[PDB]
Amino acid sequence: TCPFYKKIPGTGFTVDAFQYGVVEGCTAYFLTHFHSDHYAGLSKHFTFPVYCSEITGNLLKNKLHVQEQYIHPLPLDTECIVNGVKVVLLDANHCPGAVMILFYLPNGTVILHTGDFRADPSMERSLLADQKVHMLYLDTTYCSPEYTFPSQQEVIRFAINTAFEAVTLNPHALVVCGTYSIGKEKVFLAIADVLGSKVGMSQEKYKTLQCLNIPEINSLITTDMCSSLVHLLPMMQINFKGLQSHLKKCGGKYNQILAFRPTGWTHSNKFTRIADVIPQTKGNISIYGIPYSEHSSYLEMKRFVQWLKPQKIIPTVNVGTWKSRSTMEKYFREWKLEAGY
Ligand code: NI
Repeated sequence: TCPFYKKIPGTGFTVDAFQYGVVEGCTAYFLTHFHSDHYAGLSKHFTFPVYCSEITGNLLKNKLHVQEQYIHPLPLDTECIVNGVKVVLLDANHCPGAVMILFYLPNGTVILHTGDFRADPSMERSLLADQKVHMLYLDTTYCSPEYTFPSQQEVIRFAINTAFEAVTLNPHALVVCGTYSIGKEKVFLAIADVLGSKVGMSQEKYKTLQCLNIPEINSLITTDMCSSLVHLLPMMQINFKGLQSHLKKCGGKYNQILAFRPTGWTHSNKFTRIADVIPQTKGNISIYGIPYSEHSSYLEMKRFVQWLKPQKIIPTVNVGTWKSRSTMEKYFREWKLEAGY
């Protein structure tokens, strides 16, 4: 059955709750972003109102064939009324189209649901600054102090310099980037830009990218793999066997692959600096695991919550084990005592 942390009290609303059948007494289903653990259950047969961003609405219409009449896109940073309740969508700094949702309950309670987010100080200057939040439904994916990672900017710098050096030393090297969902587009777009290439990809992936309102996208992407030296492949194919195979398919146009796997976190972060990352190499194939995250680090998440000062926190991630739940609760208490709320 639908867990309590997907229900918004004092409303008929649920968040990211599409895999439970008909939720009893739900009058509107909100979708924070187009990732499969969150949309799981939607299709052309869904007949209840879905509230989301424009971008997420483009993906629902074109990738899952949800019918237009049940898609209710909302503009960002705008007070809107949904079944008699004021709501605002804010940018979550996650993947394209991902939002946080502010609910203003008729009784005066104010609820923020972060969906998935990467907290940023820029959030401290949105419509969040304007009123108090009583309950926070928090993306706790990396809510433990071992999770440190670099900025997105530092990671992209590393990738661009790496790719540019390699191809300039060997103009017959191919660059490959892995993907399994939307998000992380900067990785492959930034590399293609420095190399003067388009990114080549499957028709299905090109279709997905065309739903995202990215400026000048027709100029950065293509389905002609032959004309491209940056190729996008499914994440599963980013291994020595899948890459050797791919290289065969290029018909002696290339003699070396440099591949990138943008992971969330990996334990080399506790020790290693971004400056100090090295690939795994086999023959003429090298694979770089880079820590490009679209979720908050522990320190980013802590700063956000200590700024917001919510009266109650409801975690939405890592809730399935008692040891996880109890450890998170302990962090929340520390943060509250250190900050004085
Ligand atoms: Ni996500």
